[PDB]
Amino acid sequence: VVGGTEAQRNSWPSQISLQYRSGSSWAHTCGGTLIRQNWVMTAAHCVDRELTFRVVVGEHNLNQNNGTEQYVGVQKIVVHPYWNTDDVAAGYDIALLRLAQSVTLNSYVQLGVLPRAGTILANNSPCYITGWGLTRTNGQLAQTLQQAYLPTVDYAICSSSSYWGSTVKNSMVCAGGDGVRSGCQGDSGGPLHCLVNGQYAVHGVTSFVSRLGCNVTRKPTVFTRVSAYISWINNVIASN
Ligand code: NA
Repeated sequence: VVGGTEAQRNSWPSQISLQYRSGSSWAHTCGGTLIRQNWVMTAAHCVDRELTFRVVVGEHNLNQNNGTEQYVGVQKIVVHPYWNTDDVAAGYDIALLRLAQSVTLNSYVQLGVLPRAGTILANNSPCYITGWGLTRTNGQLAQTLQQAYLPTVDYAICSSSSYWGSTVKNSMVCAGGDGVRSGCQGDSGGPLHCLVNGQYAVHGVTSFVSRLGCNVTRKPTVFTRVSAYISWINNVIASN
């Protein structure tokens, strides 16, 4: 997250860190959202590589013991069947991870609530992106979980020529684009939390930013629109 602030450690208890085994250690690669005690929602592109993955819930500082973490292996990966790694702009950038164990819920570990199917945010709706991704274009991962306020940019604007044009689809949500605050590498897969009727819900799964940089004016961060995938999510969970 470029232009973020440190999150309070109990603000975003559905946020997870998706990590891969790297030699004798683990490395953060993506975010995700805990949606059941044994299921995480992330981006498909985050699990393209043939790596050994784990999820960390209750994480705040990637580099220090928080005293709240639970570490769990990923047992099964279900990528959306229409995902094409050659074509992030086509959409379908969503995957579900079944965890090897069910995590225990507490103030640091909670299920993300998802929007009702079909919900579309009004332009300029209030949302926060969260994650441990790069804090500058071509920078380094955050240590501590970051948040940035990224109001939505509706489809009509986002898909206009000076924004993303044809690359953004109605199955996506755009947010930000002010040139200061954005998602960045390492935030992919994590949530966009939007305040609706008094309650934050996870409306987006971070999918992509510009190839020209993270915080680029009129290139808002692009998210998979969770409300387009409710039936898919429920079908996967019911059949696994
Ligand atoms: Na930690």
